[PDB]
Amino acid sequence: AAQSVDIHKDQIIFSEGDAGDCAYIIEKGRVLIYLTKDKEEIPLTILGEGEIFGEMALIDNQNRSASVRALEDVRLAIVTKQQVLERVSTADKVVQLLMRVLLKRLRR
Amino acid sequence: AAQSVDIHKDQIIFSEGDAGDCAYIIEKGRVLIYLTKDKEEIPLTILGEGEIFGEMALIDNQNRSASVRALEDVRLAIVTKQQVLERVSTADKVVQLLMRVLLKRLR
Repeated sequence: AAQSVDIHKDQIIFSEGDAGDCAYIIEKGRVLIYLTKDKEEIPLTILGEGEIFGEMALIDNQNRSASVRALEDVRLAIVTKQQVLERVSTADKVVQLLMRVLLKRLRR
Repeated sequence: AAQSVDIHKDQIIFSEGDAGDCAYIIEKGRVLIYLTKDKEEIPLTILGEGEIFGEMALIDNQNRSASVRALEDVRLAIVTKQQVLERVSTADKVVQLLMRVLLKRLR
């Protein structure tokens, strides 16, 4: 059962270093991917509706490489490891094979 | 129109260094992925029916990182950038987004 959550403007959705198991697809609003060094916000990217972030938690098994803050109220679809497996297994044969070898290459 | 090609036993399908625009799915036979150093064949992998290789040509169009020889008569399905785009565009939303970030990261 796919799930969604609301997060309010200016909330940090997650931070550089956090453990994470899931990715997020933006259904509403916008987020800023940023790092921080020195006590200084260094922005990388702004993402809006239809876009995914947090994806490396679904692939590898490390921590968040960047922090993400909501620039406005957001509604996020939670993508889990289980859902990925399920969707990939129902997908087109060629798309399957491609995802599977691309996923392997990205792992390392 | 999807296309296939027959490659005879011992034909080099492509080589380390070649420009390439497509990937292949093996419908028949087997192929050896190899490198060569000092005129010495160093085998990596044997691939057979149902498997894909050459996939990086669909990602970045830099040259082949390994050579591939048919060990026996093969039939390969040609996978083009256009076909991938078409299938990706009909696919599940989550599968779409995922493909798209794999392509982004592996360039």
